[PDB]
Parts: sequence; C-alpha cells; structure tokens
Amino acid sequence: VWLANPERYGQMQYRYCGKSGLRLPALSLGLWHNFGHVNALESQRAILRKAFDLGITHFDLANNYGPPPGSAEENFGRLLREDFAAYRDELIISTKAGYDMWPGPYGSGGSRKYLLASLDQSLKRMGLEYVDIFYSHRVDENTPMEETASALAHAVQSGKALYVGISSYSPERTQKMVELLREWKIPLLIHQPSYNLLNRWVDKSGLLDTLQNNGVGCIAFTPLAQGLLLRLLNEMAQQRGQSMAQMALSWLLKDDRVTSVLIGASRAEQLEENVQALNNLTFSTKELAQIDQHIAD
Amino acid sequence: VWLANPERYGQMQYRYCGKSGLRLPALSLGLWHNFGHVNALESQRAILRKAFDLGITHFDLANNYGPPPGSAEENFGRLLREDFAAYRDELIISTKAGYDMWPGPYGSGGSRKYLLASLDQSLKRMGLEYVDIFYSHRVDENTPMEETASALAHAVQSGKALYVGISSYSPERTQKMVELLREWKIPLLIHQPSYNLLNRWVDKSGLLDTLQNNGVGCIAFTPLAQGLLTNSLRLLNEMAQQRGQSMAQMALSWLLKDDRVTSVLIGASRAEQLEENVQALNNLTFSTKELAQIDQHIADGEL
Amino acid sequence: VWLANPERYGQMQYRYCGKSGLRLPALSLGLWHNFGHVNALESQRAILRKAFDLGITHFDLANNYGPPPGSAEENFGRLLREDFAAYRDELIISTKAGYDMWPGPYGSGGSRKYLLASLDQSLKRMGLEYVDIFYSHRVDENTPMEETASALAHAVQSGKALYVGISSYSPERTQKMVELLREWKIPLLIHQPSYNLLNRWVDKSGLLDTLQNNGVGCIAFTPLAQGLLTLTEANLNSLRLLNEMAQQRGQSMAQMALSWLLKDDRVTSVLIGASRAEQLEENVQALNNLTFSTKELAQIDQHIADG
Amino acid sequence: VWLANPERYGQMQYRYCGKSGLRLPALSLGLWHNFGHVNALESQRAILRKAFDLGITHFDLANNYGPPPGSAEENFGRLLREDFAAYRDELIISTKAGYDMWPGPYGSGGSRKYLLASLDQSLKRMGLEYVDIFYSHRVDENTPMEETASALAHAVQSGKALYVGISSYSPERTQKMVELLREWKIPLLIHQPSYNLLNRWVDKSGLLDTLQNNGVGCIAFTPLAQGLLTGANLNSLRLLNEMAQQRGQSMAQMALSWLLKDDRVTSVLIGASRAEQLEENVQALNNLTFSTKELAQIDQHIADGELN
Amino acid sequence: VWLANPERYGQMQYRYCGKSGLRLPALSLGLWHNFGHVNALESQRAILRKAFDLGITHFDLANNYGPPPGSAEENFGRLLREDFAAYRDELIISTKAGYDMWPGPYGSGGSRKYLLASLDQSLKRMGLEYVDIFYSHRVDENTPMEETASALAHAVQSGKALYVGISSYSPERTQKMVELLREWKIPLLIHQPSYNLLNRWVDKSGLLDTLQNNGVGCIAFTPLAQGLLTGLTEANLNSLRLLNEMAQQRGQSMAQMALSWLLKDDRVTSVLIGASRAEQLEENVQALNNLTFSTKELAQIDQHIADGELN
Amino acid sequence: VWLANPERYGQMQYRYCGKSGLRLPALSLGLWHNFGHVNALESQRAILRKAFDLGITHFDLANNYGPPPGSAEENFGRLLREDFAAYRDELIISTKAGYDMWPGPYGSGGSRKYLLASLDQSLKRMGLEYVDIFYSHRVDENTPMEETASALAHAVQSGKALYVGISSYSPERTQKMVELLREWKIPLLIHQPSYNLLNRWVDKSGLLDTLQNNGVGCIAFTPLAQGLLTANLNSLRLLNEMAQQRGQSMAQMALSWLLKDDRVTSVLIGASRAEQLEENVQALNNLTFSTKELAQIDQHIADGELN
Repeated sequence: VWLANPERYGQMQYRYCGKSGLRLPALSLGLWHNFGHVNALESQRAILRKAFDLGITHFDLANNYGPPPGSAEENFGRLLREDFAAYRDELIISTKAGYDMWPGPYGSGGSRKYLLASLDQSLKRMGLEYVDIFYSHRVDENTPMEETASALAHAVQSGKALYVGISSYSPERTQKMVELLREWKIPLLIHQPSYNLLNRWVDKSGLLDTLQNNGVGCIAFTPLAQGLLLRLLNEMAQQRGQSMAQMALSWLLKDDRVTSVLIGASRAEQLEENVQALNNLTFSTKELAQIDQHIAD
Repeated sequence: VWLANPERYGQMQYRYCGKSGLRLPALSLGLWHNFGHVNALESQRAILRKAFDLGITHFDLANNYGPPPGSAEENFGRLLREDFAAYRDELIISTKAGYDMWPGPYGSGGSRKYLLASLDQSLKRMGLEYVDIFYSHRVDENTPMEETASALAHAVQSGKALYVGISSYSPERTQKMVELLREWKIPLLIHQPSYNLLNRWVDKSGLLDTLQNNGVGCIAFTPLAQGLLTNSLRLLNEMAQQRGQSMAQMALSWLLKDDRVTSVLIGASRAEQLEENVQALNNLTFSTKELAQIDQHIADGEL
Repeated sequence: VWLANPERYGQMQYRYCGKSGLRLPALSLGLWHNFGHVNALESQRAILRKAFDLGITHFDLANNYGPPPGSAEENFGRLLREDFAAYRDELIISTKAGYDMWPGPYGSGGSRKYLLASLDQSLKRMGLEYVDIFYSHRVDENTPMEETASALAHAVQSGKALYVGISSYSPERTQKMVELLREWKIPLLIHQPSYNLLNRWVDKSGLLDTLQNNGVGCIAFTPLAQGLLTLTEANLNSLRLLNEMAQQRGQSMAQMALSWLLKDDRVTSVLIGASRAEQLEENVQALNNLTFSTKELAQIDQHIADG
Repeated sequence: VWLANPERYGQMQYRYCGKSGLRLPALSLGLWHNFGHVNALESQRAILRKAFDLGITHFDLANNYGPPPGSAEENFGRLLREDFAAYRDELIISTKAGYDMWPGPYGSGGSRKYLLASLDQSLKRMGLEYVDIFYSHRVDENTPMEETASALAHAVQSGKALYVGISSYSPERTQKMVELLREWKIPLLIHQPSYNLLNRWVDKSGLLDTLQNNGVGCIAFTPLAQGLLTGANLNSLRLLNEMAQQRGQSMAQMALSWLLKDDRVTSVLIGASRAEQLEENVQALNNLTFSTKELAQIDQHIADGELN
Repeated sequence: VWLANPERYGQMQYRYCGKSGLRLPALSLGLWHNFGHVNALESQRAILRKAFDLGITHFDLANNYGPPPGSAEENFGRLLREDFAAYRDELIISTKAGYDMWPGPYGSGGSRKYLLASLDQSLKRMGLEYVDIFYSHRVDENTPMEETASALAHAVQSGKALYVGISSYSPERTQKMVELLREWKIPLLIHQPSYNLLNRWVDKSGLLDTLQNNGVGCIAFTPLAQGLLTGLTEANLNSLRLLNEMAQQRGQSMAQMALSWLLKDDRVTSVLIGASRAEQLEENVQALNNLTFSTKELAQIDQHIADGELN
Repeated sequence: VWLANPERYGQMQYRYCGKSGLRLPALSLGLWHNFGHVNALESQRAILRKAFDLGITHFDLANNYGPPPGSAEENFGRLLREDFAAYRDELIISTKAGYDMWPGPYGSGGSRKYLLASLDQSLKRMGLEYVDIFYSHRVDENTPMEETASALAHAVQSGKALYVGISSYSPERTQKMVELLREWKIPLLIHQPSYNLLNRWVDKSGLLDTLQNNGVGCIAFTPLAQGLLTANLNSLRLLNEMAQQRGQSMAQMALSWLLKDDRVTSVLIGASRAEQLEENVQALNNLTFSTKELAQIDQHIADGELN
C-alpha cells in the first residue's frame, strides 16, 4: 500500500496546453525506454512513484514502446493498477499509433484500421477505459489525412480518448489536421515534435507559430538530444547554477511556446535533478546570443 | 420496505424549468450540508423520505458535497438503492463539477478532463447510469468555454446526463454557453445562481432577462443567505410576522413571488425542518408597498 | 419447442410504410387489451402464435397497456423469449410513451425525462435491446416539440429504436415533427391516428395528405370503432343496412370495415385486437376483397349520414 | 498451436483501396463456396491457413454464404478463434446484407431493419466486435437510398464496421451513395461488382471512372466467370487458352492478370475448395502486363465466340 | 411497492416439524391448482399476498403444477421477485420431482438423473438459489431407494435444498429412507401424505408412528378430499349431511371441521389448503379457533363415515 | 427451429441399467466415427436428429473421438446447442478418459491429473455443465485404482458427472472398482466392454455375472465386429441364412443376439448417414432365439473358426 507525497503539487509548474483548459506539468515522463520487459519491474515502479511524487502528472506512451513492442504499455498498466488505483484521475496518459507495431499492411501508418485497432490493443494492454491523449505518431503520406483525422474523431466520440494530438507533422500538415478536426468540433490539443537546443526545425519551419495561431500545445521530444546535453555551454550552465541538462530543459521552457518537455529515466534519482530546471527559467538576450554562437562555432 | 406517501403530489407546486417540459418542484432539496459521513445515515434517511413524501422530487448534489468530499453522493446512492428503487424515475437528480474536488490540476475548474472524469466518479459513487442534470459548477476563466460546453455535450450524447446546466455564470458567459450548446443541438436547461433577499446580483446584472430570453430555468442557491434570513434584519422579521410567516418562509416566498425563479434550494438537518419551508407556498403574493419596504430596510441596514 | 407455420408469408399483404423500406403487414396486432395480468397467459400465447402464423409480423404495444400498466409489455416479453427467440428479427415491435404511466410530473407527457426513462422501462419489461418503432403517444402542449423530437433522436442514435413514430398529432404538429426530426437526419416513419368508417377526422383535417407529402406511413387505431363495426334506433337501422352491404360483398361487418380502410394506398396497416385466436382468421380474410365501387362508397357514406 | 508463415508478407502485392489508406491484397479469398456446413471443417481450416500464409489478408463473407445460410460465417468464426486469435488485427473481414437471408419482409433488401439486424446476426455468428467492411449487397429499388446509407452510417458510428461498401450498384446509384455517405462524413470505401473477361458491364457503363473520381476501390466478384475462365464458344475459349500459354500462364492466371492489368481494380476475389488451388492463382502476379495488341486479340476472340 | 401486514405473525399457529427446529404454519398454501398459465396473474398475486398477510409462511410447489407443467413455479417465481424480494428468508418454499413432468424415460420417477435435472429446472423457473424443502414426490419401485436418497443428499450438500422430504411413501419405505439419509448425516424433515377424514391409510398403516419415532413431520395433502369435505349414493349424502351437522354444532363449517380434525393432535405438522381467490383463505385459518375433539365426537364422526361408506 | 418427432418414445425399448433407476435405450449412438472435423456437420446433424427421433436418448463420446481428437465432442456440443437446447434433459451424454489424448505423461492413463483435467476439457468442448456418465476408458496398471476411483468420485461430488462407469476392465478389477466407489457411497453405474457374436470374452470371463451381482449395467462396444457381422466364408454364409430365416439382415441378428436377454443394457451402434439407423433399430422387432438357434449359431462359429 502506497501513499503519494502530499506536497507533490507544491513545486511543479503546470502550463495550459495551447488554448485548452488542460494543464500539463512543465516536465512530463516519457516511457520510450526503460519500461520494457527487458527492464526489471521494481526499477520501473520506483520511477513512476517518484515522478508522481514530484508532481509529474503526465506519462507519455506509444504502442511500440518497450522493447518488446507493447511492453511499456503492459508494464505501465500493471503499475497503474497496483500503485495508482486511487490516482488515475490525477494522471494524463497518452498513447500513439503510427510506427511499425505489428507486421503486415495494417500494422503501421495512419489508416483508420491501424489507428482504431491499435487504440483498442493499447487500452487492453494498459487496462484502461480511455487514454487522455491519443496521437497519430507520424505522417503517413499514403493515407489521406481525412481518414486519419476521422479515426482520431471516432476515438473521442466513442469515449476512448479525451483529447487528440499529432507527432512530427510539418506545419502545413498540422494546419490541415487542425482544420479537419474542427469539422468534427474537435480542437487539436497538442503537437509532439523533436526539439532541443541543437535541433530547431520547430523554430525555423514556423511550426511554433502554426501551433500558437491555432491554440495547439507543444511537447518537446528528445529535449536532451538523447544524451548530448560544448564545454563552453557547460560553463554557461555552471554560471547559472545549473547542470548542462538543467540549462537545456530550462532553455526549452524559457517562454510560453513550449507546454512541456519529455524527460526519461532509468532510475529514480535522475528525475529530481531534471525538475530543478524549473528553479531558473530566465535567460537574458545576451545569454541566448552566446548560446547560439557556441552552437554555431 | 417503504411505501411513499400516495398524496405526495397533491400539495407541492411544480414549475416548468424555462421553456423545457421538465417541471421542478418549487422547493428542491440540496445536499450541500448534512449528508456527509460526519452525519448519521438514519437522519439522512428520514430527510429524503420526508422530502419525497412532501412532493420534493429534485435532489441537488455536487461532487464535493459532504464532508468529506463525495460522501453526500455516496450516502445518497445508498439511500436511493434501499428506499427509492421503485421511485428513481420520479426523481430529478443533479450533480456538478467545478470546485476543488481532488488535488492537482485536473481536480478543479472546467476542463474536459475534470468534468468527464468527475461525472464518471459521481455516477459510480451514486450507483447511477445517468444524472438528470449535470452542471458546470462555476466559471473557469482559464478554460475556453468551447471545451466546457463540449464536455457537457458529450455527457448528454453518451447517455450520462439527460440535461445540462451551469452555476454562477455571468449573463455574458451564460449567453455564450447557450450559443455553444446550441451548436450541438442542446438547449441549456437551467442556471443555478446564488440569489436571496440580500444578494440581488441576479436582478441587477440582468441575468434573469438573459435566462428568460433563452428559455433557461433558474434555481436559487442559498435562498436563506446561509442563515441570515432565519436592526434591519429585525424589521424584516417583523414584516414576516405580519404576513403570518417566519423569516425563512418570507425569504423563500419572495424568491418565488413571480415566474422568474423555477425553484429554491432548501437544506435540512432533520425532517421537521422541511414542512415549515414548504408552507412558504401558502403565501406567495407581495404588494408593491411590501416590496418597497423590504428594499428600504435593506438600504437602511446596508445589507 | 414451437415451429411457426412455413406458409405464414403466403397470403398476408405487406405495404411499404410511407416512403420507407419497411413493410408492415396490412393487418397488425395491437396489445391494447387482452394482454394484461388480468388475462390468462395461455390465451395470450395462442394469440401471438396464431397472429405470426397468419403473417402478422407487427405487434404494437404502449407503456401503459395492460391492465395493470406495463403488464402487456411484460407478458409480451415473456412470450417473445419462450416462443420467438429464433423469430425476433422477423418481427416489428413498437412501444410508446405519452399517457399517464407512473405518478408525478415525469410520468406523463412529452419531456425528454419521461420519454427516455420510459423507453428504458419498456425495454427492460420486454427483455429487448431495442424496439423497432418508438412513438410519442400524444401531443404535450407544454413540452416544446424540439425536446420531444430530440428525445426520439437520442433513442435512434443510442440504438434503442430503429425508427420513430407519433400518435394523434394534428397535421400542423405532424409537419413540424417531420421537420425537427429531419434536423437530426431522421425521417418520421409512421403516424398512428384513430381512424375507421365512423371517424374520419383523418381525411377531413388533411392529415393523410400531410403524411403522403412527407412520406410517412399511417396505421389506423380502433379500425372497428371499438366494436360498433362488428345508441339510437336511427343508429341501429343504419348499422343494419351497412351489415347488409357487407353481406352482399361476402363479408362480415368487421371485414368490410377493415377492407374499407385498406381500399387505397393511404393506410399502411390497421390495428386489430383479439381476446382469442379464432378472431384473427376472420379479420385477415378482409384482404380477399379490397375493392369498392364509387356507388358502394357513396351508399356507405349515405347510411352513415342517415344514421 | 499454429504459427503463420513469417515470410507471408514478402510476395503478395497490396494495393491501396481507392483514395483510402487501406491496402488490400491483390488477391482476396471469398467464402461464397466451400465454407458451409456441407463441407468438412478441416478442409476449410487448411484453406484459411494457406491463404494467410500466402499474404491474403482479406476474407470476404456475406450473411447468406454457406450452404446453409450463415454457416460460412459460423465456420469462419470458429477457425478465427482457434487459429487466428493473435492475428485478427492483421485481417480485413467483410460481410454483407441484401439478398434473401431469412424469410419474410425483413429478411432481404436494403431497409434499416434488415441491415442492422443482419449485421448483428453476422457479428454474433462470427464472434466479432466489428467487421472491417460492411456492405449493402445489392440495390433495393423500394428502399430509399437515404435509409440504406443511414444504416451503414449507424454501423460505423456504433463501432460495428470500420468501413462500408456497396455491391452491384450502378454508377448513378454508386454516385448518390457516395454523396449520402458524405453527409455523415463517411467516405465509401469500396465497390464489389461482378467483373471478368466475359462480363464488362463495369467498363461499358463507366463505373470505373465513377469509382476513381470518388476515390472508391473495386474488388472483382467472380473473376473467373464461375469456371469458364479455367482449363464456337469452345473454339474461342481454346484460342484464349493458347494466348495464356504464350504468356506462360494458365487460363485462370491470365483472367486474373487481366483484371489486375491496371490500377483501377484493387483486388480480385478468388475461391478455393482445397489449399493447392490458391498457389496457382497468386502466380498471376508474375505477369500483369498486356500489350495493346494482346488486349485487342482477347476482345476479338470473345466477339468471334459470342462469349458475352 | 408492497408492505406485508405487520400483524401477520400474531394469529397463525406454528408447529415444529418433527424433531427439527423448523416451524411450519398449521396451514400451508399449496399451488397445485390456480397458479397455472390458465389462471390470471392478478388473482395469483392477491392469493400470495393474502396468504403471507395471514402468517402462512409455507408455499408448496411441484415441478408439474400448473397447468401447464412448470407454470406454477414460473408464476410463483415472478411474484416472488416483484412482491417478496425483501421477504424470501421469511418463506419456506418446497418443490418436488416424481410424477410425469417431461417426456421420455428421464422425465418421471426417482432416478438421480430426473431428480437432479428437475431440481435445476425448478430453481431456474422460480429464480431461486435453493428451495427450503425438496421432495421425492412418490415411490418409484424401479429405482433403488439408495439412488433416490443419494440424489436428495446431493441436493442438500450442493446447497440447492436446505432440507428434504418425501411424499406418499409407505411406513416401511419411509423408514428405509430415514436410514439411508442418516448415512449422509441428513435427517428426513417431512412426509407429505394424502390424509383427510375420508382417507385414513395414514392412521391405519401406522405411518404416523413411524414419523413420530423418527422425528419426521407430516403435512396433509388434499385435507378437504378435493371438495367432498366442503359444500353419490343416498348413504353417502346422508352421512355427509350428518357430518355437516356435527361441524355446525362446533360452530364450524364442514371445511373447518375437516381441517381441525387433521390438526387435532401434535402428529400433523400442517395441512395444505388451496385457493382460487383471496377470501377463501380467511375461513380456512379460523379452523385454528377450535382444534379440540371429544372422544365421543371422534367416535360419532367415524360411525357416520362407516354408515355412509365414505372410504 | 426443429421439433423432434412426438412419437419418438413409442417404439424404442428402454432397459434399466443394472440395479439403477436409469433407463438406457436398447440401442445407443456412439460418436466414435463420423463426427470429426473430417466429416461435414450437415451429415452429423441429420444423424443426431434421426437418432433422437427414433428414441435413441443416449450418445456416447470420448475425449479422443474424431478425428482430430476432441472434435466429436466439439461438434456434438455445437449441434446440442443449436438443435437440442430444449432437449438436453431428455439425453444421456457420456464421455471418457484413458487413451492417448494429448501429449506428455499427463495426457493418457488413469491419474487424477489426467482424468480431472480431461473432464474439464470435455465439458468445455461440449458446452456442458456436466455429463450424465463419465468413464475411465481403460485400465491403467501403473495408477493405483484408489486414485482413479477417487477422481471419478470427485467428478460426482463436484457435480460434473451424474454417474460413473468403466470400460474394458476385467471382472476382478471391476469388482475392486465397485468396492472403491462404494467407499464414497457411489455405485458403479455401467461397464462398457467390447462384445459381439464373435467375441465372447465377456461371457467366458464371467464379467456378466460380476456385473449382475453388483447391479452394474453393460453396454456393448463394437456389437457388429467393426463390419464383419454385416471356411470363414462358409460359416458367415450359414449365419446370414439364419438371419434371413428370421426376417433379419445379418446386422439385425447380431444386435438382436446381444439383446436376447437382460444381461446386456444396450448396444453401441454408429452411422455415417441417417438411413443406417432405421435398419439397426428394427432389430428390436425380433429379440427371441430358441435354444436350437443359439446352438446352431455357436456351431457355425466353431466350424468357421470365427473367434
């Protein structure tokens, strides 16, 4: 029997996701790695408990997370049922479908067959009635976006997803998806792109403006560039009373354009450091220019 | 085994809720207080039985009613299943989500998350398939109304709420909510404002006109100003006495004086308190003189 | 174990219900009487089996049928489950809500509360997932039609009713209800008015035109004027003359009265009742002679006028 | 316990079904024959296993398939549950309602009563929550298309069909059905017409243009003309068989290849009474190209032998 | 919603059933007739409500009661569920298997097949988890008693019957049934013989002593001789008239005397009355107002039965 | 919907199974062959309907019947649910465990593991709460009989089998099994040995006396010697002539012979199509054999070395 920390909501900053009423924590936990059947459940248990104790109320999954595929969802579902029975309504749980999950022509992409069948498998694996957010995980150029949007819409209407999002869509396709979902009176909630100090396709392409103009939120995937977050950038971090990682997360969160950043963990202690990034979210024009200069150099 | 009074529909006055075909009793029972786990179930049982025996067919709950939060809904659900199995379809049951219910950022406000997760908790706690009326309990300035209205719409479409209402919304926001719900072919049924002799924001702001112009009903919350309507207060009590009424009765009769108010929400800690409040129906007429003197005493006492 | 007559679909005439694809039998069985807890179940059983054996595939109920109220539905549900498990998809089952069913302000009328709660009770009493036709049983002047039409719509969308109908609505209200149901992309299927030789409000008011112009079907309630078509001396004299006309046509009074309603494509079906199985055979023979001459029609009207 | 061939997706060609994202195998298995209670379940089992092992992911049923009616669905449901529990989401399963299924006025046609009741019976017989494609099996002149389309729409909304199709509708009726289904924000997925070398109403009537212009797919029913395209009239059939041989194909293979010659046909519906028949038909994919000359000579032999 | 009369337990006499702790009402309602699908449910409803309002807590069914067979149980199950939800644990419900119920060689008799399949059908029809009493309805000479007794035992062990009884078994077979049931640690609760003023095989055969000696109860079936003991050779008619006069001298109707006679001593646990309408029950319960008979009376009753050849 | 022949109980003879109250039909249908997944369900359906129409109320299965193993039980279960929902309680259904069913050391023999798990599989395959008779299908010399008897006992107590039997047990083991079951207050119901005109081990070994003395029934397996009873040739010809003199086919005489006295409760016939049943049940028309006839049958078997 497990009692969550009563102060869990005291430090975490929460941000409204676009124009919606849903507040995500500034740091969200992704289950991309470390939650498969190759990892011991006890490590996983400790991570989830700690995350929630730090006020991280958002846990981001996908059908194919593991390895093997589906195992993150299964393990999460088990821990949910053992430790979080009394807390599910305090959690925002996402899953996704779009990458290779199972073999053959219905196990990948953006068809209504794949998306609705996969959502059903995801719900079964996790032991849920609905996910809070269901995503199309990537663009499928061979499925009309009408079909994808309409599958997402069915997910909402049937009560299997409270809200929907998209991941790794260009600005043009994001804009079309906003429009198609509006034909069903569904606002696109959120976009999940890969975005970090070293990879600014999001700024450069104008995706952040498309998101803001449509009131869609943004949650940054691989905010630490998969480990890379040179010596000079670390010195700048130290001058701010931050580790490199903390500065990198603080940088994404410096302004209201990013809703949240997706961190990962293989053990509980790694989470504490990352949430401290909230202690210092301000950057001077000078600092920003010097950061850009070191990256260019 | 409990048999409800067969004359229960003989004395209560029922009023159409706005333009709708749903008739609320002129007095409705709110479970704001006295239905928590801090109160004995047997007292609670007597109150519900009596309420229904007097023709009060409407019972108004909210997720956070208790204490502790949710307990009113749990206790109501238990009494419903023991004493009202055969009578549920004679009852109008409401609940609501908007105030602090559970901790964290999804436990409060007007988001689709909170409202739909709360309606599910409420339905479970009460052992119901659906509520007759589901409310947004208050304005959330940080949630777009589109999201709130659309959560309410989902509740109706999925068969979890027969009708929907709002509580403590300004005339402007009420008007927008009527419009947004109309986009889903759902008429807003009812508005629940706090309204009593001492608190007329409802008249002054023009909310009653907005309601009437949109065919939305109105049910007064805290019609007795939380006890105050049980020097200027003494004078008002004297006016009540001249009418053959307690202060409480006059205060209820005043809200019901005209067709603008659909119902008033009374509470009770014991059965006998209900009979007195329903007598307010015996004298619902006020002269222009009486109304002017009531207002004058409120001015003079700075109430 | 009970095996329906394999020739059951060989004689009955079926008519498309307005512009819809649903065919009703020209005679349907109403459970208004004789199916309550005051009547023996075995008599009930024999009636239903016989009705279906004659090709009558439509059974028309209402929440308050009995007595006591609900009992027709309960009994029907029981007989459905014992004798008709394999035949339910060959039946059209209707129920209704609108008259006094249970006490208090939610037990009557046309509110969403009453209609949806009552459909649920009806489905539970009858042991069904859905009825084929759900009706608003009468006009409620105090409920906006928007609310009633929208309850009917919910019934269809939620899978509790395949189709919807109304009963005893004026031509104007019928027309509005068609329009409101069209806002939900639902066509009104059928109207059930009281209509027989002696009661032509339906013709006179222009309800039949409204129905035809909107492609809504029509099913005649009390087609035998509650017995009269089976009181002063002038009344009795005219009834005797009508009976003689029936005889000249090789028909009983009842048969002529049913044939008359069915003489043209304006009436989809007529609602017969029965307290015993043998009463059904005679009524379905009405189909043998559905033609009336201009002269015959004029003489019928004349005897009704004279009496 | 049965493990499907791991190379099953290596040889089969899949085609996008109209403008949709759903890819059907170029060859699909129809259960029109050989899956009734008159046929032994073991033969049936072998056929389904082999079909899937060859990459045929689409199995096409209808309420009345058997004999007796409903039995193909029952038998398929039983095999699905024994051999395909782990594979259902790799399958596209269709059924249909429109021909005579059960007696009386609700057991046939295009009414909402018939279609929704029949879909429920089909789902129960097959042990499924939903079919991937639900069809109206043919035109009913006496039911307004609004009613039919709206039943199909309910099927999708209620989660009993992922997609919907029609079978043996004229171009005009197909076009109207596309429009009516679009009022519910449902795109028509697919049209199933009877089409083969000897029966070209599809080409002649312009149905193929209607389909393409609306992004609807096409799956050819009776692609082998119920045997005639397998090994005066007889003289022309012999000459067509010789053309097949010159292409390194059996008659059957050429007949299937011909339907698949261009991107207009999404799939062809083959049948089988035993497993070995399937292998030959999928080899049709080895040669899908026809010259203008070849096409003209095929047509000529058909004209000369009056094979229309 | 239906509230049973709160005074229902004030007037009825209850008697311990043999040596057991189960008290049956002196008058029990049998559903042999008037509870079939050939009778209106509303009449049935009124009878049950009234019966219980009079303190009659025991309702005696059989698989084949109707007509048609099974319909009493079905109708009873419906009324139980509508009007007696809150009261089931205040009722003793019996059913039975032994006469022709369904066709073929398993639909009759005393075999384990028939009895256990029938009990399951009876429970399903009535919507019950268990009956309070399950009976073998009659002797089957072709089934060994070991088999019948063991089926009854299974019924108890499996929780489908609280207690078991037999109907219309001779004293010898009753005695063997007591012994066989004792091998399973089950006491035979009750015996249901046909017994009334005109049919005394029970007394004559010594069944009542076998019952008493084994602590088994006794409930009389057809206590009114199917109408004869209420309102044919001359001798018959004359004697029946004289018996009616004796009833009148006691301030009783014939029916009441007939019931009072069976209940005259502690040997008979209960008598099984029937009813086609609610008012018939009240009169029968008044029998309890006069249960005493003098030796002289008993002799004069016997004499009139002898003189009128009423056996 | 299928209505069984109402005269089904008019011709069949039923016999009490030993000292028990259970009456088996004189001919029972074994599902050893023709009910596997290799056979068409429609043929199977016809056979079961016809059997029951002829008053054959007993259907004898085993876990391994098919092929493939289990399929007879699955097919039977499906036909039971479609055509016999109303008739289950008019049927006696047996299954068995003892031969090779599934691989490994728990898939064969007489252990408690194998027997109880198999009964659970058989019940699941057939869609039943219980079988009427559960058999140990053969002797297992390596399981103590105490274990086997106790598994059978558990089957009865837990309500999964109404009665129990054994198949192909010697008289001495049969006797021990009667004793072991008696320790649980369970009477052995029935023994199923192979027995026919050509194979009399049952008589010779004294099994029929052991059965009778313990009140256990007997049901003959392979009563037609797997076809042979439909030098050697010369004797078979003479036996056929004797059959003809009796107005019987060879098969009929062979079945009539087994049934000639009260020693045999029933015989197990099989069918690949419905018409084969009618002939076999006619064997009941002539169940009497003179001493002379019996002596001549024995003589022809001796002369032809048909043992």
